[PDB]
Amino acid sequence: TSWSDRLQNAADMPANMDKHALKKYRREAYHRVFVNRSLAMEKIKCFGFNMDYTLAVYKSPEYESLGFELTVERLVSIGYPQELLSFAYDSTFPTRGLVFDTLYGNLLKVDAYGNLLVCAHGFNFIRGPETREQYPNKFIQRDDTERFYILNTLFNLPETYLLACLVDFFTNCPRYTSCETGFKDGDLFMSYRSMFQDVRDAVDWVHYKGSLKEKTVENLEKYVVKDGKLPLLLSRMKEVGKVFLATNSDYKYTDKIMTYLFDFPHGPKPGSSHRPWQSYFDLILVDARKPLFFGEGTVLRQVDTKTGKLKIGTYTGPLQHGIVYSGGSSDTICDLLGAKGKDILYIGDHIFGDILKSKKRQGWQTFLVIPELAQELHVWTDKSSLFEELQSLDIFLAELSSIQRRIKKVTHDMDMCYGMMGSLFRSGSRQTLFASQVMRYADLYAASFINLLYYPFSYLFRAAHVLMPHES
Amino acid sequence: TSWSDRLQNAADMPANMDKHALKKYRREAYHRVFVNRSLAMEKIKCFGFNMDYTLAVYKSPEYESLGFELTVERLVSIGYPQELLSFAYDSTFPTRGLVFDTLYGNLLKVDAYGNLLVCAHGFNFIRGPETREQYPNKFIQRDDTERFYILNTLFNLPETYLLACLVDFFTNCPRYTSCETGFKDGDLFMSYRSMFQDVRDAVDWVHYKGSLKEKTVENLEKYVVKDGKLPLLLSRMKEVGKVFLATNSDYKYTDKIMTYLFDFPHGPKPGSSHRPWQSYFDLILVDARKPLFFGEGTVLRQVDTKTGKLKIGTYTGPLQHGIVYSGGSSDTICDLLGAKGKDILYIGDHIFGDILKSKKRQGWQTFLVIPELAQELHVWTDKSSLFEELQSLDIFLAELSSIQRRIKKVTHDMDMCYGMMGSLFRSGSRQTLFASQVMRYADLYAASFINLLYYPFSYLFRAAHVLMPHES
Amino acid sequence: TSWSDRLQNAADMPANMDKHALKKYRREAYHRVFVNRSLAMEKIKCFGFNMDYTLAVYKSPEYESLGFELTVERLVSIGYPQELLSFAYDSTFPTRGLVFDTLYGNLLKVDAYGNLLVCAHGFNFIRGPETREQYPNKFIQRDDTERFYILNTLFNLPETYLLACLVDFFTNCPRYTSCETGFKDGDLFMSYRSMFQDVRDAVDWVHYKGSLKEKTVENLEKYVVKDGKLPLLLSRMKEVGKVFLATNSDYKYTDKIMTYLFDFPHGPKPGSSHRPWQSYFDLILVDARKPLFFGEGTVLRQVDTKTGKLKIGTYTGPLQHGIVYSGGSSDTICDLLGAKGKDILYIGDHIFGDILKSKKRQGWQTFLVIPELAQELHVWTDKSSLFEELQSLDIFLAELSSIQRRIKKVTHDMDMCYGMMGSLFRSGSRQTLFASQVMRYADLYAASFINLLYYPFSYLFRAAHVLMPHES
Amino acid sequence: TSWSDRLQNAADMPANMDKHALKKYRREAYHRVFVNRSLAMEKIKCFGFNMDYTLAVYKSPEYESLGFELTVERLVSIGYPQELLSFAYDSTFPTRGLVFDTLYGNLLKVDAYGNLLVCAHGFNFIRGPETREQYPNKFIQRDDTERFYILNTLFNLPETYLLACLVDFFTNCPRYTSCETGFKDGDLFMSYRSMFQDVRDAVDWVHYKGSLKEKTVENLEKYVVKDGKLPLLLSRMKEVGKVFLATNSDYKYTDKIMTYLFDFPHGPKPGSSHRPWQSYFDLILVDARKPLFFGEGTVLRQVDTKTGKLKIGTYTGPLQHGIVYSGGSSDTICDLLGAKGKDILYIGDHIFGDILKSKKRQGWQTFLVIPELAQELHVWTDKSSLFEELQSLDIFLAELSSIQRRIKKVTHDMDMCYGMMGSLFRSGSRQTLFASQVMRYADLYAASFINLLYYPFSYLFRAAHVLMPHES
Ligand SMILES: Nc1ncnc2c1ncn2[C@H]1C[C@H](O)[C@@H](COP(=O)(O)OP(=O)(O)OP(=O)(O)O)O1
Ligand SMILES: Nc1ncnc2c1ncn2[C@H]1C[C@H](O)[C@@H](COP(=O)(O)OP(=O)(O)OP(=O)(O)O)O1
Ligand SMILES: Nc1ncnc2c1ncn2[C@H]1C[C@H](O)[C@@H](COP(=O)(O)OP(=O)(O)OP(=O)(O)O)O1
Ligand SMILES: Nc1ncnc2c1ncn2[C@H]1C[C@H](O)[C@@H](COP(=O)(O)OP(=O)(O)OP(=O)(O)O)O1
Ligand SMILES: [Mg+2]
Ligand SMILES: [Mg+2]
Ligand SMILES: [Mg+2]
Ligand SMILES: [Mg+2]
Repeated sequence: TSWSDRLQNAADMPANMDKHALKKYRREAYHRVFVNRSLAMEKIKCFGFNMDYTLAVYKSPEYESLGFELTVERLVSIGYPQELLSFAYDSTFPTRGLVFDTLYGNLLKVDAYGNLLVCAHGFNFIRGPETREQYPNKFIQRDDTERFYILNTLFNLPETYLLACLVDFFTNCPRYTSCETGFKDGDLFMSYRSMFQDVRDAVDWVHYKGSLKEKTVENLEKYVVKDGKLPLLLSRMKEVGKVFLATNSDYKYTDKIMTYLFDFPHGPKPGSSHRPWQSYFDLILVDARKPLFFGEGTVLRQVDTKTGKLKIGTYTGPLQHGIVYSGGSSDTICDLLGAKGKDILYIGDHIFGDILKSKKRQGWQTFLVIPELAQELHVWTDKSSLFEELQSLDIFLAELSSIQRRIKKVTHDMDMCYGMMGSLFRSGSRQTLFASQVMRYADLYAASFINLLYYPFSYLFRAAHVLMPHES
Repeated sequence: TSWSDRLQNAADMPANMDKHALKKYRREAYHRVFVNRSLAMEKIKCFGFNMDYTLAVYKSPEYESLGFELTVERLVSIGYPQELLSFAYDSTFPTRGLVFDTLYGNLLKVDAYGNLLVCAHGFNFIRGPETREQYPNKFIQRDDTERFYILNTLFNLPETYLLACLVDFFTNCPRYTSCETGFKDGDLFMSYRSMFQDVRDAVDWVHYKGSLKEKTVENLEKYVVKDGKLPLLLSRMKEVGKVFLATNSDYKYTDKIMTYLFDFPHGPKPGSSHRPWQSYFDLILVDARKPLFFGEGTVLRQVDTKTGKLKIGTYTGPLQHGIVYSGGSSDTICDLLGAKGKDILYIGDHIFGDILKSKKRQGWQTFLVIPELAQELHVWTDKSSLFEELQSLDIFLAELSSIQRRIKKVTHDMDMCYGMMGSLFRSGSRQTLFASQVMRYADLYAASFINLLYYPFSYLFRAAHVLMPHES
Repeated sequence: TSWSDRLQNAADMPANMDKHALKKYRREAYHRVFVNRSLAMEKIKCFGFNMDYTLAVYKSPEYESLGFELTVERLVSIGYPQELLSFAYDSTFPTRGLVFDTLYGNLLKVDAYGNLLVCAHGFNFIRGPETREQYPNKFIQRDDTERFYILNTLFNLPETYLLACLVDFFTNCPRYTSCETGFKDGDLFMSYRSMFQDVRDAVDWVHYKGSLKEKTVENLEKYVVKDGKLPLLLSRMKEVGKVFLATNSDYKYTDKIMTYLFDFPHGPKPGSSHRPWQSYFDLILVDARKPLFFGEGTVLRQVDTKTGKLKIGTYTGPLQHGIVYSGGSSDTICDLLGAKGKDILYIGDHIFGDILKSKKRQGWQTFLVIPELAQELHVWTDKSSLFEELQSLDIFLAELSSIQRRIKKVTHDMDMCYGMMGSLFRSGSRQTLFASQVMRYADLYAASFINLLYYPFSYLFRAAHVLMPHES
Repeated sequence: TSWSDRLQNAADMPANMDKHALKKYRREAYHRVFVNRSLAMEKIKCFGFNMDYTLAVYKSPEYESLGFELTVERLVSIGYPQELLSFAYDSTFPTRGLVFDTLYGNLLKVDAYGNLLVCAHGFNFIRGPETREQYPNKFIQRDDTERFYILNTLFNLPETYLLACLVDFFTNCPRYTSCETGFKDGDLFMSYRSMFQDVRDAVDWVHYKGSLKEKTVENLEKYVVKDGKLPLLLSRMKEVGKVFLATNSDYKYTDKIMTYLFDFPHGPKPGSSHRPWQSYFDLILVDARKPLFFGEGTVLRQVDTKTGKLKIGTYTGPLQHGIVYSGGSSDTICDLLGAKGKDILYIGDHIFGDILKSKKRQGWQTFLVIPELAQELHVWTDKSSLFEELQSLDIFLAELSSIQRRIKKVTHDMDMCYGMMGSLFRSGSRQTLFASQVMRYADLYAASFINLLYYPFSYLFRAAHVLMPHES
């Protein structure tokens, strides 16, 4: 059972909009919206979306596996060894939000301070004492962006696994000699940095020049979660405010995917006339180039929706019915919709490019979709005895080293329930960078934005006020 | 009763080192060390200090008043109007950590997200509706460092007040015409940005070229808190680890101030031989240039301690007894003391330059001194009925607008107990940027670092583990 | 008769290597090497080449016309209007080295100081008085690289003409309104800057992603000058020094073009065995990325010459027989050939990327190929009575305004003999930027590098010493 | 006889303004204006000046010696060794325009291409073969501004000599060990780069914080050339155009120096009323900050001429009688005087900051003052047999190595007639960087701007037109 199996199972159920049923449903963690800061929904005047991994949630592990295969094939076609063709995607290895250290070729799971929680070199998980040669303070400067790359999105899952596959391969293939910063093959030296760059380039290439989009659109039922409740929720949002789309994808791809998401023999409700996906938006903007979108952005262009090409010139006109925009900036949305930032709830899956940036640069209110939560919540509840034991052990230890061996063991067994790289949100009792960023920048979060359907228009989402230690 | 009166009253008391007395003393909030993240003191191998406003806590409001007067005098001497000489420092106006908006000439108190909590134009406190012309989303991009200046340190208190004095003066003096971004005096236009720069330049000048240091050292009892417990605590630290000083000040000034701080007719304890201040440090580093110190730093130099001048050349030698360093980097400390970052507890008063930077760049453990806490804690406890009422009102309102007028009123009355700009840490129920940064980057904090004297060597400082909303 | 007709006519003649015949031949300006600074050929130890427009001189106007057509087709395919398909390349319009002003949409011919010599808006040549609204000092800041683009190479001839075609089109098409900085088409505004960028992007696209290379290689006799004397001269160079190729082109294309250039039923001389083109080089380097090549360059890679793909990794080995390099830096050449800069004669056609940069950054000796000289020399000699009249008029005027109308007229008639944009090297008595840069950075220059064949190994190229006015 | 002795001897002579006398006088090279590009004086509408070393020509070697002494004293006061006090300025060592190589501690005299003409390490002049270890291609990348510093102005003569003194001292003092990039003194390493920076800082300090200005103004007759013909020429300029001053110096110093320059018991002519120096200018601008002045510049300020302080605010008014400006940009001059660049003749002594920048950035016409020419012209004429022999030897050698030993010897004997670093303009037959820059950027040049007095208002300065080798 993947997290997308969980999402599609809930997608298959029609909405029971009876008030009491809705209240009952949203008690379950799976259908809940979680609250980091209080938010009065009555004050939201605009609902903003992105498409990829928010409206269009790609099925797992099929879509990751497709991306992986195509990226591998691209590396082989540019000269990587034939053995890469024996690799096969393994969904049990990667967790999202890991950091690739391009100097030493390690995948690192870190906390908000850059402290090391896990370190894997290829598939070798390096124990604490042995990480000290390379990380003498068990720490990285995680904003040293020339050295460290943060794998934030679900699109980064294939490369997360591939990086580990490649380090493992070169390490164990006697044609190469392993060095601290890369591999020697006679008079050729491949640094981990250059290897990483090749992987990144190949992933970009697969998406923008290769066959990934074409292979996705030829089998949308295999690759994309589909939910009759989507048009219902968007139609309801439009009854109380404005609705917009700001996507990094292009118009041709957006139109294919969105047409699929709205392809039912009805509109918002069974029995209602089907309506084109575009009719659900007051403003549609493609090629957004987030995160630059939230600063200077790019020139505002108009899409010719017949051809899918941009009209020539910068668009200087007003918001009009049927127009589709390309590029621009977050100021375009505000200006054209007559909104200030706090009037907007932006619904994103990219912790950096959607959530952190809209919050910090523009003061937008935020909703983070975290698809893996659909399955992490099941693990959390099913294995809760392990976390609770860990908690008791931490308490007992603090109440002034056999206990320390036990803490490592329980931490490991708990973490393995999630995958080889553990929970998205923690390793044992230590929170991840990703968890910290979710708490700090996402006002609301959930396994799916669909969970807003279970709360009324006027709902006041509440979080407890925070007190400093000296105020308690 | 200023916060420095509180600190000096506690300074005047000799240490009662009986175990039970120490435990009893540190129960009181005034003598407590507060904990944001757990910290095992047994693991600290080095104790690091800065001097200004940490070891040498300048008395208030005398020292602020001196800085203010000298800065005013410098502005007049470069051509500002004679009316400035009628200004007098008012300690009830400024709170630390405000942001000066150089575009519109406002002092702003903001939360961690850049939301406006207070906005004052000169001495006019601008109500919420009226801030909307200049701040349509009641928000600033607080990292837009070309526009906004964050007044982080106690050295910034005089300029905080002076900026407000100047805006008030020019606004109400009929020689000038008030414009959105500055003042017109015939064919001269003074922007708030250029005014701010003149103030900043004059404060720097007073410190580095003018008479502030000379006037301070000629009356140290008036200007600097002095505590017989200082040598005691430093001597105890040196029994269990290494002790270092990294100060932005120069050696001549450092030697004058430190000699004063250690000028008692005894050493660590009454009855013990007096020892020179330098004997309390394994490493002494001046001209540190924090925050650059925590990145590339500057060339390591050696001070000639006879002359107070730098020896010519970069110092390439080892740590030796009696040597004093100048410049260098945080790596100098680690290398020469044989320490890794987590072995170090750095004791600072500069939330940005000492605490945030050492934590984020180097993974040092941190202790933030907050001198104002010595008096804010008294207000917090004495006026607790007001905060508690505010809390109940927030609860009652949330449990689904006469109440909203009451929330504004109680928020205002509470805030005024601290000063015209409120508590360092909050406005009503909203936490400040400074509070957020204290919680995020300072592992420990207190009104004085002296409060470490009341905890044993082995102490385990404990903070509760943090859970995400979906983990609760 | 195009300049390439002249070059191919001389190419068709076999070499008569008799000493007296060679001396006689090199007296004619067409077969001469011209000298800006003295150069002792005996001191040259390495001869360096580029390929495009040096070894491989594309035929004119056929190749320009092909580039033009394909660029037009690309613009139409991305949404430019269908009328562009009626454009046809006109070799009589563009001269090389013009500056496009992206603010006002003008092609400018300037001197070394940025003084305006010609200004054309579309096909409207703007008289002096009328240029003053846009250029009040008849001057541009020609290093303001964000505004001005210098069209240095023969590859830039199609876009030179196309830019003028586009400004003319939009100006005269009543669908658009002409503004100072671009064109309005309803709610779309196309700046001259964005138009320019589209043209530049389309030219790049045609070369790197489109069909230009494929169409060139399918008819090499139509598109590329071929000369049996090439292998002869390169073989002679190799008898007295080392020979290298540093080309911005890729290996696959290089191999196709070079194989064509050496495809004769003989090697260096008639009667000799044919040898592969690679055998004529001690070092072959592709993907050079000049001008970056002459600074930091890029990582040194090795080409797999079977596949045409790069081997994975940086190449750390020595110079070996049969190896082909990719990327690297000018230091690669020096290190691997055991050369210092003054030992190298680099033979280039790019005044900036080959000549100025190798001279200024590395102190290489330089030879500039200027293919248009093959026809400009004919005009210069045939119309010499016009220049001589201009000279006499300048003299007579200086010897203290009917004469000034005559100077404009004669200047215009002279310039028109070269084309609508005049000589590469001057407008009337004023030298162009290009001329100045040739004199300043090219030690030697000629219509073809083949002209070195007519000078012996030991030749001392001589230029007169320069004296300052006060030294004369 | 120094160059300033020559200038003051000519200064002492009253002007004979008879037409025939003026024509006769300007035939002599000493009183001539030299012409790099033709310039019609009738077209000049504004005459612009700088003060230091143009209007105010400091006497030599007295002023250099003063600067040297004060700089030495400053270095000793910050910790340099006492032996520096034994140094004494030697005017026979430095020539202007040398390059200090901060890596290897050499003074270099280079041509326009960065080729080495002379290399001195301290006072050791390094022969050609021995320069090859450090400069393998006898070349530097002279725009590598982090490594190389170009000593352009007469203010740089003291530091030119001091740098050589210091390298010599440390090299020969057995307390220090000489290394490739600096000197070791036990555990202190002084790089040539840090030494250079100390010298540069000390020269700045002497000028802006120390006693140089005060010592100059207390003995102006010792330190500043004074000429009754100055007011005459400026008065004549004002009869036919506008006159402005743009100086990097401050108003207080400018007023002292200018008052001295105009302190005669007459105005322009004997018998005429004395007039204040300010009356000779339509526009007076101080604190110009050239070269930044010719780009963005700084905020335009107004000087209070009573106090010498800046009025507070940016000056937004028109040009008015008696106003004095500070900061601004070259656009300030043009706007306020109603001039375009080619209407302006700017008279400067700084080849980079006055001449190159005004020409290249703004298209101003230029006049370079070169005070040393007043004595170099005497050497040039007196030792002309040596240059002529060198010329004949170059000719004879070229007409196909005993001759090469003779060329080195004659080159050396010629160069020594100018000083140990040779002529400003050449070493033997090779022109210097400075010479090249004079020819390229200075339209006119002379030993003094006073030489304009000897040419009528309408004069047409003529230079021969330049032809390319293929045009001859
Ligand atoms: N999730 C992320 N992915 C990629 N880059 C990130 C991410 N979070 C932060 N950064 C980058 C942007 C900045 O260059 C740098 C500063 O990060 P840091 O200050 O440590 O984190 P933060 O949570 O305070 O966010 P911010 O970066 O916006 O300040 O790190
Ligand atoms: N207290 C402060 N004083 C001055 N500048 C600050 C302060 N805090 C942050 N900055 C600056 C440094 C960066 O340019 C920018 C980024 O800040 P921001 O990311 O919002 O805060 P933060 O608490 O995440 O710290 P950081 O700046 O280190 O990421 O703001
Ligand atoms: N032919 C050219 N093509 C493109 N850019 C040029 C060319 N010549 C010079 N530049 C650019 C590089 C620099 O940014 C800037 C400085 O030019 P400038 O100093 O005026 O010319 P130059 O002949 O002295 O060469 P250089 O640029 O190398 O100094 O202009
Ligand atoms: N006389 C000088 N003094 C200081 N810097 C100089 C001087 N001449 C040139 N430069 C600097 C400015 C640029 O960074 C760099 C480029 O110089 P270069 O192109 O070789 O000389 P140039 O005579 O063509 O002038 P420019 O620098 O303006 O292009 O060198
Ligand atoms: Mg997305
Ligand atoms: Mg401090
Ligand atoms: Mg080429
Ligand atoms: Mg000057």
